[PDB]
Amino acid sequence: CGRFLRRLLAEESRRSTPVGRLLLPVLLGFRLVLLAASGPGVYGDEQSEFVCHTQQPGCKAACFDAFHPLSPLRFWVFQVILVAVPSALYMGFTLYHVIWHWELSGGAGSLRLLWAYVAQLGARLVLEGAALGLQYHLYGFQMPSSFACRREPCLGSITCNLSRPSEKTIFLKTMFGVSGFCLLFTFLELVLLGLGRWWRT
Amino acid sequence: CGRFLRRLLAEESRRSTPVGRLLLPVLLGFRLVLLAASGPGVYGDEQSEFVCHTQQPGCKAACFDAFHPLSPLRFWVFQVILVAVPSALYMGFTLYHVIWHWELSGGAGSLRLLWAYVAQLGARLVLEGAALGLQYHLYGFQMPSSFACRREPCLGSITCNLSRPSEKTIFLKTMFGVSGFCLLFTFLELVLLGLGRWWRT
Amino acid sequence: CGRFLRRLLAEESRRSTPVGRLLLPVLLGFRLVLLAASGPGVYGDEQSEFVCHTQQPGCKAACFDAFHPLSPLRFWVFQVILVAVPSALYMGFTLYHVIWHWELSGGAGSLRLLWAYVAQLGARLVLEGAALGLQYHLYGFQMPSSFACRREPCLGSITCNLSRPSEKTIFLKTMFGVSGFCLLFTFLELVLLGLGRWWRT
Amino acid sequence: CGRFLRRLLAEESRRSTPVGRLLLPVLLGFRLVLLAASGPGVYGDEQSEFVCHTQQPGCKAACFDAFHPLSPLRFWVFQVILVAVPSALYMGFTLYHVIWHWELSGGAGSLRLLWAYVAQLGARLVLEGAALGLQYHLYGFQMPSSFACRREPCLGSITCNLSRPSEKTIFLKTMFGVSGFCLLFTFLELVLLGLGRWWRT
Amino acid sequence: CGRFLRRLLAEESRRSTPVGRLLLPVLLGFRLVLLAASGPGVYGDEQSEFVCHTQQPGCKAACFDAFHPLSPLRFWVFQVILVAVPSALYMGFTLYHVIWHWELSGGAGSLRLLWAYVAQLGARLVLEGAALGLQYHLYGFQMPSSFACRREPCLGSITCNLSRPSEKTIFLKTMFGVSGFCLLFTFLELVLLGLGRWWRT
Amino acid sequence: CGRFLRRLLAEESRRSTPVGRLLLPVLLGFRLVLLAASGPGVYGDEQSEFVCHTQQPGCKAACFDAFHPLSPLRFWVFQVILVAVPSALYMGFTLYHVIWHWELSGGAGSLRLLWAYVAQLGARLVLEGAALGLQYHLYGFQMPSSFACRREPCLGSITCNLSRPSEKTIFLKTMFGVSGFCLLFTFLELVLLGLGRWWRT
Ligand SMILES: CCCCCCCCCCC(CCCCCCCCCC)(CO[C@H]1O[C@@H](CO)[C@H](O[C@@H]2O[C@@H](CO)[C@H](O)[C@@H](O)[C@@H]2O)[C@@H](O)[C@@H]1O)CO[C@H]1O[C@@H](CO)[C@H](O[C@@H]2O[C@@H](CO)[C@H](O)[C@@H](O)[C@@H]2O)[C@@H](O)[C@H]1O
Ligand SMILES: CCCCCCCCCCC(CCCCCCCCCC)(CO[C@H]1O[C@@H](CO)[C@H](O[C@@H]2O[C@@H](CO)[C@H](O)[C@@H](O)[C@@H]2O)[C@@H](O)[C@@H]1O)CO[C@H]1O[C@@H](CO)[C@H](O[C@@H]2O[C@@H](CO)[C@H](O)[C@@H](O)[C@@H]2O)[C@@H](O)[C@H]1O
Ligand SMILES: CCCCCCCCCCC(CCCCCCCCCC)(CO[C@H]1O[C@@H](CO)[C@H](O[C@@H]2O[C@@H](CO)[C@H](O)[C@@H](O)[C@@H]2O)[C@@H](O)[C@@H]1O)CO[C@H]1O[C@@H](CO)[C@H](O[C@@H]2O[C@@H](CO)[C@H](O)[C@@H](O)[C@@H]2O)[C@@H](O)[C@H]1O
Ligand SMILES: CCCCCCCCCCC(CCCCCCCCCC)(CO[C@H]1O[C@@H](CO)[C@H](O[C@@H]2O[C@@H](CO)[C@H](O)[C@@H](O)[C@@H]2O)[C@@H](O)[C@@H]1O)CO[C@H]1O[C@@H](CO)[C@H](O[C@@H]2O[C@@H](CO)[C@H](O)[C@@H](O)[C@@H]2O)[C@@H](O)[C@H]1O
Ligand SMILES: CCCCCCCCCCC(CCCCCCCCCC)(CO[C@H]1O[C@@H](CO)[C@H](O[C@@H]2O[C@@H](CO)[C@H](O)[C@@H](O)[C@@H]2O)[C@@H](O)[C@@H]1O)CO[C@H]1O[C@@H](CO)[C@H](O[C@@H]2O[C@@H](CO)[C@H](O)[C@@H](O)[C@@H]2O)[C@@H](O)[C@H]1O
Ligand SMILES: CCCCCCCCCCC(CCCCCCCCCC)(CO[C@H]1O[C@@H](CO)[C@H](O[C@@H]2O[C@@H](CO)[C@H](O)[C@@H](O)[C@@H]2O)[C@@H](O)[C@@H]1O)CO[C@H]1O[C@@H](CO)[C@H](O[C@@H]2O[C@@H](CO)[C@H](O)[C@@H](O)[C@@H]2O)[C@@H](O)[C@H]1O
Ligand SMILES: [Ca+2]
Ligand SMILES: [Ca+2]
Ligand SMILES: [Ca+2]
Ligand SMILES: [Ca+2]
Ligand SMILES: [Ca+2]
Ligand SMILES: [Ca+2]
Repeated sequence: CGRFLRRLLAEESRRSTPVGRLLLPVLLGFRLVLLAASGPGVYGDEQSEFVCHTQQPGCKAACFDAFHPLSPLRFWVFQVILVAVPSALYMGFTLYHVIWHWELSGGAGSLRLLWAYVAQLGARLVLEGAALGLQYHLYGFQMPSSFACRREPCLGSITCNLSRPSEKTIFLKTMFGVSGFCLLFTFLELVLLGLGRWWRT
Repeated sequence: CGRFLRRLLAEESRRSTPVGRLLLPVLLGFRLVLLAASGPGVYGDEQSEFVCHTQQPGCKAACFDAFHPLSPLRFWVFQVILVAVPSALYMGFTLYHVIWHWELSGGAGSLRLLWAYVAQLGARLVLEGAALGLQYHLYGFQMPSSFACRREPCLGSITCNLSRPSEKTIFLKTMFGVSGFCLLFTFLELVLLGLGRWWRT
Repeated sequence: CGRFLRRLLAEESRRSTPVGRLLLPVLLGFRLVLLAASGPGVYGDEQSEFVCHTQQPGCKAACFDAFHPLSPLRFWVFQVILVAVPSALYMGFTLYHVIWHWELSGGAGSLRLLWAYVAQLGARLVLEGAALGLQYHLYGFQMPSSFACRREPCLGSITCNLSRPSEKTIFLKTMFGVSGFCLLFTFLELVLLGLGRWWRT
Repeated sequence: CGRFLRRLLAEESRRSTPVGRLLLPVLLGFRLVLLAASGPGVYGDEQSEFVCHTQQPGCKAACFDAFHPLSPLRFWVFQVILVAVPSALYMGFTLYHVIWHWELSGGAGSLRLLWAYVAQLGARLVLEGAALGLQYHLYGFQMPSSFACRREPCLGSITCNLSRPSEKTIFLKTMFGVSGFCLLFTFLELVLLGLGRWWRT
Repeated sequence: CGRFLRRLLAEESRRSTPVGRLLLPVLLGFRLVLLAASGPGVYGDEQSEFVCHTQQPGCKAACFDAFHPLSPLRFWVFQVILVAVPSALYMGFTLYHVIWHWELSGGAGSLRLLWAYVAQLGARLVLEGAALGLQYHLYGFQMPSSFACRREPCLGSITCNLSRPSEKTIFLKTMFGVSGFCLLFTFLELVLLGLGRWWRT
Repeated sequence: CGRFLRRLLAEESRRSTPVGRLLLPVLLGFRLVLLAASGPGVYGDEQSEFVCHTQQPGCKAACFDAFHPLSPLRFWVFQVILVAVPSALYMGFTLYHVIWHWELSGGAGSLRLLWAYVAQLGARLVLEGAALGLQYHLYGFQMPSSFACRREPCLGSITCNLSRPSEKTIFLKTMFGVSGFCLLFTFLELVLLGLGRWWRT
């Protein structure tokens, strides 16, 4: 029915501010739609866009494995589903809380939902921060046009060339920014609930 | 229910004129359906449609990266999701405004929605205008049939040929026009709310 | 709810005859399903089905660009979305008209919807007629099996062969017919509303 | 609502027998699901499965165009949408008939729906019969393993070989049978309404 | 509505036992999801995975046509839609039975549904049994790694090799088992309704 | 309706703890979304990523069949549908239990649902445990970069190289972990219902 959904949305947004009510959900949906629409077009053909000037058998696969042990498309999919796990638990915890109290009325129980909201914001802050650092550690801010490889079974130094480095750099920097703003407004929502004075006392 | 949706549509369209109520939404949906249906068919195979008459390793990827640092398909996807961000915030701000005032009645509060409507039109005017200028700056109005390239690792001047320049020019000019009409009627909707006299006083 | 939809359909079909109530919508849906299901199978591989007997670099792309500056698949997609634009505006204009008059009652206002219905039929007649003429001007009624090309950078006269001309001719003639019947019954619906005597007086 | 749909189904099935109420709709859905699931797998790669033992330019496309001017996949799509056109008109004619008589009560009008039901069965009998004859005239009952071709620009007699003739013959015979049973039970439904005595008097 | 569906499910499951109420529907859905998800990955590229060591034109297509006149993917699609035909007729026969008796009350009629339930179980037993025997007759229990071919236009004995025989054998045996359990519990549901004593008297 | 679903969720979650109410469903959905989104990208092209340095006909297919008799993508699809079978039976058993007791009231019957919940957790523990052991037995924890093959029709020892071993090892270890946590919290949910004292007495 429609009177149950108006209670599910009003209870899940009673403690938050407009930063968590509107801005964060739109930022997280913006990131997902962008990855789904444009991601495969930029990084989907990474293996065929990696050309090494050699003929020894097995050398091209050894050099590509050293350059990228994990593709950005796999990294970003894992990020978006991990960050969604704390929110799925909180929405489920709110769903059953409304079902069971409907059946007795048509603070002590309303306060346990506040601790649940503070806890999933804290988990998201730690997950968003560790993902940004891992992203910088793996890929950096720029994708090169060449790559020098020295490994077995290659004999000597092998030079390999990449395709579309400018477009890949642009998409990389765009995702660092969208993720950086998600972290900032997750921290700001905690400050406005009173984290400034909690850490003091 | 159906009586809640009749209030959500009536409140979200109380301040607008027929230009913003009917014409703008149909223009923006028209642009999205056109890009989804025809876009990949015209620009999807840009890399394979770029033939350079050379044999040096790495030269074809260097010349294509100089010609297009960003494909039109990626540019237009970013435009349509950015312009949707101000409208998603306004529709969410209206959704919660209706939920909370249902629960007390079955100007001062109706006026804050007017400032929200004026503000997302202003943000869309700035986003639509900057996108048109960037589009003209990157691609122009015409797609050539040839391209001269002088860069490393290419030795000398390399001539490259493109496929389907007429069909690409037609689709480019069509999108500049659909976007140009979106900007005009976003400006006209502000004038009819009283922007002519606001800037005066 | 279900009592709102019974009013939306009854008001949007009060002035029309059975030609506009049943026959035109089925004809327009028939055209869309046919293009979606069979279109890509007949015209999707046009570029690979165009073989020119030459070896000069750049000549095959120059001759194909002269033969088809616009593919039929792109032309027909643009036709079906343009013709839908007048109907989307009329259905939206009817939606809000029902929402606002529900809220005061649970001719002068019913007559403005008649002018809106006459106006979108007139716009569709002009759009359907101009599209048929453009179709005949671009493609004709028959797709050839060969094509002579004389353009730069080709040296001399180049002969190119096409694949599946019979199946392409059949699909072309079928779409001219389905579109021709859409035009006829759009004109007949205006005559039955009284266009015969309007143009007289 | 759910009380409107119970009236839409009861009125659309008041005059029919169990042959038209259950058996015909299941037979027509069975044919559509079979074509969608298995059709592209059997006939989708017809062009690449047609090998001619020659080297003259243009000869392979001339011989394939003579063998199949229309693919079975295109023929069967056109059949299923044509046969659906009489049923879409009848269901629409019943929808508006229920909407307008709801609004006056919460034989002469019930009898006009009988003529509409008899008329769409008659149109389906003519469309189903003409399609079966056209199918036999175009393809037959068997798909060969070889094909002799004598046409320009081929010099002499050219022999071409086909792939998977057994699987194509099986799918062809299966569709003739499913369509043949659709025709039989469309004729039987007319006989049970009284066509035996109508043609007499 | 929701009170109509609670009657549609209660009437369609009044005569059955837990074997037909829960176990059979889950077994049949399990088979469909498995075929849709994994089937194309194992058998989709059968033609390209069939390598014959020859050069005569037309010999490879003649040998593959002898080995498989019907692919397992086409056989299993036909099985799952045939077995669904008796259940679609019974669910439709129950739908109209509930619609018409709602309209007179808000054994003799409840008993005709028992004969309908016994009859579709009997039809499914015959269809499931004939499909298992046909499957064993066509494919067996094992897919070989080689194949000897002696047919026109091949000159002599031709040896052909197959790819992935172990994975194909595993998927074949799995489907024989899932289908074998469907047959067993269709027979057991008839025994529990009283088939043991019916065949006696 | 919405009052029926609030009873279906309240009855299906009356006996469980928060471990089974929230955590297990989110873990199992997390695994499915990850396999659907990223799985084909990592393992989809396994056959083309397997290069053997030979020329004898039939040797490459013999060595690949020995290395992988079953792909991980097929193994993981079978795991997720098997583990879902006990939950589908329990949800169906709860659905009919609510339908039939609605129709008599608007412990002995509530206790039979407890045995059903304990039984599907036990079946899932056995299925999850046997799948983990089979996974370790088939693939291990690491995917190599090379493979030595000695089988007919290969003459001698053949060395084959694999592509992307690092990314495949990462995805393999990730799925062992997600499945290992599913097993742990299925065992913990039984302990909290009283399995510690049941096995004692
Ligand atoms: C109304 C006034 C408006 C004024 C606008 C000022 C703004 C300037 C825009 C700057 C920008 C916007 C990209 C769009 C991003 C949108 C974000 C959304 C993304 C979607 C999710 C494109 O702008 C450039 O476009 C060029 C087009 O070729 C122009 O070329 C000239 O003019 C043309 C004119 O027609 C002529 O035709 C053309 O012949 C001329 O040569 C340049 O003049 C112009 O600066 C990005 O600049 C890019 O520059 C390249 C250079 O190297 C960078 O490459 C880096 O170095 C490589 C070599 O070491 C490495 O190999 C590579 O690894 C690395 O990348 C890129 O990294 C990036 O920085
Ligand atoms: C009832 C009376 C109706 C009267 C109609 C008058 C209207 C005229 C229409 C004009 C238009 C409509 C395109 C449809 C757009 C729809 C928009 C929706 C888009 C979907 C989202 C096609 O019209 C042309 O079609 C030609 C077909 O080949 C005709 O060819 C002749 O007649 C045939 C007859 O059969 C014969 O067969 C055929 O052999 C004859 O040669 C021309 O006569 C005709 O003008 C576009 O014109 C195009 O011309 C080309 C020329 O160069 C332009 O190329 C440019 O220059 C290149 C070389 O430098 C560059 O390389 C290229 O980069 C650049 O592009 C294009 O840019 C574009 O301007
Ligand atoms: C129960 C009695 C029923 C009597 C039926 C009478 C009706 C006749 C039907 C006519 C029709 C229906 C197509 C279906 C359209 C459905 C529309 C829905 C479309 C789906 C959206 C096919 O009918 C033809 O089919 C042939 C099959 O090959 C038959 O071949 C013979 O018999 C076989 C017998 O088995 C033998 O096997 C076979 O060996 C025999 O050779 C012909 O006899 C028969 O006329 C179309 O005819 C076509 O003819 C070709 C000839 O050229 C036309 O080609 C044109 O010229 C080319 C060369 O210049 C150009 O290159 C090309 O550009 C151009 O096209 C086509 O344009 C088109 O006109
Ligand atoms: C429990 C007892 C059950 C008794 C069952 C009796 C029923 C017999 C079934 C008959 C049927 C069912 C197809 C399934 C249809 C399902 C419909 C649903 C479709 C899905 C929508 C397959 O049955 C055949 O299968 C063969 C497999 O190869 C068997 O081969 C042997 O035994 C194996 C044993 O293991 C050995 O392994 C194997 O080595 C042995 O050689 C045959 O013995 C058997 O008759 C179809 O028969 C087919 O035969 C071929 C012959 O030519 C026909 O080819 C035609 O001629 C060509 C050459 O001129 C042309 O080129 C071609 O154009 C044309 O086609 C086909 O047209 C078709 O008639
Ligand atoms: C915790 C204790 C748990 C104990 C577990 C005991 C259970 C044993 C499992 C048995 C099974 C499970 C398949 C999963 C089925 C899941 C069903 C769901 C399907 C999804 C819908 C795989 O198990 C095998 O896997 C091998 C992996 O290569 C192992 O190889 C060794 O150990 C590795 C260790 O690491 C080393 O690495 C590796 O180097 C070692 O060589 C074997 O030891 C092991 O038996 C299937 O066995 C298979 O064997 C092959 C042999 O031929 C059969 O091939 C047949 O003959 C061919 C040649 O004539 C034909 O050409 C072919 O046509 C035909 O097929 C197959 O038919 C099938 O029978
Ligand atoms: C803010 C501080 C944060 C500190 C972070 C510390 C954490 C360290 C992370 C470790 C990790 C995270 C992978 C992400 C997993 C996410 C899980 C979700 C999955 C999605 C579902 C990547 O981390 C490595 O990335 C390298 C990038 O190349 C770096 O390279 C250097 O630095 C660069 C710097 O720029 C330079 O550019 C670059 O030139 C430098 O060379 C390394 O320094 C770094 O350790 C995985 O490590 C991997 O190492 C390889 C080595 O062999 C392992 O290969 C194994 O051996 C092969 C040869 O025998 C076998 O062939 C192969 O079979 C086997 O695999 C892998 O197995 C795996 O263990
Ligand atoms: Ca680029
Ligand atoms: Ca063109
Ligand atoms: Ca043809
Ligand atoms: Ca075959
Ligand atoms: Ca295998
Ligand atoms: Ca890797």
